Amino acid sequence: MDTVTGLPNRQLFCDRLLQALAAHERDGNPVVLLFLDVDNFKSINDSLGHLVGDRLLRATAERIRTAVRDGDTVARIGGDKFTILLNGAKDTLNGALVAQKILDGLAQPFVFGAQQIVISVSIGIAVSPADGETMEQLLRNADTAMYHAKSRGKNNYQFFSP
Repeated sequence: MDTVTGLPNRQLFCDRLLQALAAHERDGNPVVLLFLDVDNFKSINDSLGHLVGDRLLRATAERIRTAVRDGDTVARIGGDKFTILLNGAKDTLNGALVAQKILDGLAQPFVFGAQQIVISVSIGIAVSPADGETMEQLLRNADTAMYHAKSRGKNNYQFFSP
């Protein structure tokens, strides 16, 4: 597992995603991938030090889990990004309602001692199969949507556009 966050390894996430894509390919309960970026993490980690930085990453990972559904998988990547697998997103409007719940949870302050921390977040979303069939295509597409979102603002989300 990821020592910093306690989240599943990249390998386990990978295994989880492959299985979900095999199990859910119906338009009514598709696999949806969210790629989350803690936009201002570097400045925080630099200013406050890695001790606080790691604590923040772990608190962010847990809040993300509280906002997804039991059965979904969350894993860290690239230091300050998180790949979120929605294992059958029926009734979530292709993950949009999950992305909104995450943003609501992450908009709350992270208090470390007397230091209030507010992170800025950007989420890219990719829906199978329209946004990719393979896990690599889905992830890369959610990643692209993420950076697009980040370029246009903060505390936002957007779906990949073919």
